[PDB]
Amino acid sequence: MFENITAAPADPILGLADLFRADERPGKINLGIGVYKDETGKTPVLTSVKKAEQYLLENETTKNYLGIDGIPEFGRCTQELLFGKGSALINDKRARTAQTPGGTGALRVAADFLAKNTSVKRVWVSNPSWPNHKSVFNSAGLEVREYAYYDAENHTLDFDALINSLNEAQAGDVVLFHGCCHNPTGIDPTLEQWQTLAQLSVEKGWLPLFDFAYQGFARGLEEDAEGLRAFAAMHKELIVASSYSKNFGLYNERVGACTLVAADSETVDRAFSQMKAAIRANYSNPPAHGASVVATILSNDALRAIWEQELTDMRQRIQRMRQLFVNTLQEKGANRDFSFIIKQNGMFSFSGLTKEQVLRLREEFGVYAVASGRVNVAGMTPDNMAPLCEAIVAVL
Amino acid sequence: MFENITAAPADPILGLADLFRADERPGKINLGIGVYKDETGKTPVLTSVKKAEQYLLENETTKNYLGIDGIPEFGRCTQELLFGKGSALINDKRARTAQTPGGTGALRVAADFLAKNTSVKRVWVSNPSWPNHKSVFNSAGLEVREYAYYDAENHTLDFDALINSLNEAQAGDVVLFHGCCHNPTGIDPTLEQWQTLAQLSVEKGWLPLFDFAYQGFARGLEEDAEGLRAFAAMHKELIVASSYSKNFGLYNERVGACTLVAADSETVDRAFSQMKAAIRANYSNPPAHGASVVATILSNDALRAIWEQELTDMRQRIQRMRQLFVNTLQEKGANRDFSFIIKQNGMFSFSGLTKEQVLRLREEFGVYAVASGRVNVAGMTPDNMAPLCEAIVAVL
Ligand SMILES: Cc1ncc(COP(=O)(O)O)c(CNc2csc(C(=O)O)c2)c1O
Ligand SMILES: Cc1ncc(COP(=O)(O)O)c(CNc2csc(C(=O)O)c2)c1O
Repeated sequence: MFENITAAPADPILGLADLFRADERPGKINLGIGVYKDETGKTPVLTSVKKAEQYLLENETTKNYLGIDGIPEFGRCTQELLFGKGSALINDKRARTAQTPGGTGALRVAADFLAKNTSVKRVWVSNPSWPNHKSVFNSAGLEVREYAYYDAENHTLDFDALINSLNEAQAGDVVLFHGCCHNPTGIDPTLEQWQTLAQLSVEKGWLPLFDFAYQGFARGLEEDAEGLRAFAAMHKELIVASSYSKNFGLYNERVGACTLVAADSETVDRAFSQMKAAIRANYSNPPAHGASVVATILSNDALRAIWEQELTDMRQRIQRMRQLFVNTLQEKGANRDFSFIIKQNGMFSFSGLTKEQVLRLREEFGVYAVASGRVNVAGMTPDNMAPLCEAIVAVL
Repeated sequence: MFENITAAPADPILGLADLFRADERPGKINLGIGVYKDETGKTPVLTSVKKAEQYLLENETTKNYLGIDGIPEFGRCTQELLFGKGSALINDKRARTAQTPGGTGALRVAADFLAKNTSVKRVWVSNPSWPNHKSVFNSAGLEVREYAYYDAENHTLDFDALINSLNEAQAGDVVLFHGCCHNPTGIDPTLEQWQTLAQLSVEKGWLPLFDFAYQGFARGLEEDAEGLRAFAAMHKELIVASSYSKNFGLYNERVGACTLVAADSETVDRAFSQMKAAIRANYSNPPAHGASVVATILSNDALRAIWEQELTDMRQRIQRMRQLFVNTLQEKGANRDFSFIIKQNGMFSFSGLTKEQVLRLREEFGVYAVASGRVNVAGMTPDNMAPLCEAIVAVL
């Protein structure tokens, strides 16, 4: 049965990772990492999370299965984060949330739900996007089409090209939007651009699918949800796949949410019954530990305040690195405009380097980024900035 | 998009659960539960698990993502449990294990892997089985066909009927076997019957899929793997979906494994690359907490000994309840042979009651089982046995 199976395309993440590992050189630098790192180059467990985990160890009396949609408090806190306390969406009971194994799990549950229960055949994704989007939707039998996004000349959102591309989208197609901190570009629509897109989506009959993996990493929790909320104000229906992997530092505990919104409570409950069926046939019910940590923190004033500050600290360190990168490149004699880096949001940006410059950086200088030239600004520290920038200047 | 969606068939588990909840009566009894309960009617966190969780709280320094296939130690310990220390399968590097979100996750990963990478179109499942098997395989686009299993007259394995049914299975079909503690019947093949099935499967070209959710609950860890090991001795290829939900009491942490076996290391590695692709497009990588608890326990002599005894205690309490049930039914004047209950393995048995007797038990006596008459023997206690049995006698 297995003798003729073709190997999966080689894992570029493992990577990357393996080549970085094997590199004998000082002072090698990894900007290809997917996770947040602090100023010491570590990805520690958040203090709020450790406190929550201690509480759970002390207080949990069973590991009995959660419901298919997971911890109710988790769902409520999630909806509040997404839509705002006192949202009409929430008051009108138009939203249902399933706790899922990560944002990826939320995307797959959405995909399976759509493939099995609706006429959706096609999902529109930005060019570029997170490479796993295509894999996830294709796995559910959905076609993926790309829309223009990145102005490679100006390092900005090519809004005209985006709108032009999306004209080929038919009524009943899904359009995927990154809520904030677009991956890989860090380029997000302005609020006005979100409002234009929201209006257009209603007119064209698109089903919006928001992917929210970085809430809090651009400007702040509420500010980062403005785009979603602009859509939510205009649409009867949408889906949000969110993740707590980066903003709680809970990567390996697999904590995310799939939130379904419909015109009213009867309709969302009916649709959600099929989303739960989709979950039941996949992993049955979701993993408690990470989601319980999130619910414990979000629902406690003390823990929530500690967590919010920890998230603020991450957001701010990333901003400081964006600034330090631009200043240091100028001071190492780059003699080119990198100001776009200051304006971009979240851990990721395109450096504007070509695939060959990126390969050169890896081979000659032991500086590691992904082929598109995307770099994780959180892999940067005050200590590694000067060598990093000297290497980049050298390949310009 | 959502206005015309048909509701999923009503959840019979929630159930059941809700009706039991709402019942005003003493002394209501729930034999429809899916989990183990102790003599006090609780499903506590195992002491070995609490000790492991304390260790992890103390020692974990990151929540950085696991690899797609999860914790390496977990995979190694899993393979040892399944195949035995010093298994040729292990020595020859013929097996690869992905840590998954529960046994259900392992079954879905197997299903997706098979649907996408092989000519498999059909999975053979016992009549009866766990109702979610059909849902999981159908979700991946695989047809499910049933084979005869339960001799409703004799409360035994209808081996002749089983073999006859499975003659309709074509070469290249998957045949699902419950490793031990068949759900719902508690009726398992004898070792000789397993050996006959292993020979037949080779001859007919079936791909065996073992579902192992109850290792340790029949006779013991090694004894319960005899069937699997008989197949493993005969086959180049097989898949095992295992779960640690019941034997570690880790239900809600979603801890299982999908183990792929092929003729040699080159072939299994190549095939496993596509199993990892299947995982990546589903939930990306698996939840650490539960699997880390399992790996911590299994790989430490002290914790493993505590856990093994806890599992033994569960196994033995279930056996004592099977015995007490049969004795108490006789002493309440049932006047019918229930000896089959003593011989059956694990938490579940068919009582031999009809769907209407089961409904009567619920409505008139507040005793709750599933419609097929399956009962969870672990819902039985010395304290509730007499009323339970008086109710059953009353509906005979
Ligand atoms: C756009 C987008 N969508 C979904 C996800 C899924 O988050 P989790 O599955 O980790 O919760 C993520 C985060 N997962 C991720 C891990 S490394 C990475 C990267 O681009 O380097 C991304 C994301 O960036
Ligand atoms: C035959 C079989 N296959 C797979 C599973 C999956 O185990 P987890 O997904 O819970 O790890 C299980 C256990 N899941 C389960 C929860 S309640 C239940 C029942 O029949 O009542 C079964 C099983 O009995």
